[PDB]
Amino acid sequence: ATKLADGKYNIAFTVWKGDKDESSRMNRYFESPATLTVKNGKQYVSFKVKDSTSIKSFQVEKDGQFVETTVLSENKKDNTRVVEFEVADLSKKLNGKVKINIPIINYNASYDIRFVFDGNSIK
Ligand code: HEM
Repeated sequence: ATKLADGKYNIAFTVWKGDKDESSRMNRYFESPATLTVKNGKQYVSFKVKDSTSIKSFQVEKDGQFVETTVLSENKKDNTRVVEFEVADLSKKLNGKVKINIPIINYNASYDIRFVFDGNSIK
């Protein structure tokens, strides 16, 4: 009654900071709306990642464990990539962590972020 039947959908997301509720800078890197692919009731979120060379790690939590996202495809001419992960409950705010490395300025950082999916946006 409540599930999404198998299919390739769209869903809008916004990225929030790890411990604060504020738009996250990742909103200018992670592109919405994400693609949403359903197979056997396995909900898969996938989207484009720009400036992909500086986002050298991107993980979201899976079953208590922060797990590194699955790159589906890359574009080296763009300096972007396409990543995928599963989200079982899209109501809950998805936890994620990104490591940002910008070698020339010696910027090496690791941040907490969270994804907020808009259910009413599915199509
Ligand atoms: C691809 C390039 C960059 C990305 C993706 C990035 C991303 C982020 C993220 C996600 C955060 C914390 C979470 C948030 O604000 O939503 C953050 C914090 C911050 N960033 Fe960057 N950043 C980049 C480059 C830079 C550069 C070049 C500087 C300065 C030269 C900078 C200065 C800062 C500062 C001062 C903070 C606050 C740190 C704290 O209070 O803990 N960022 N960045």
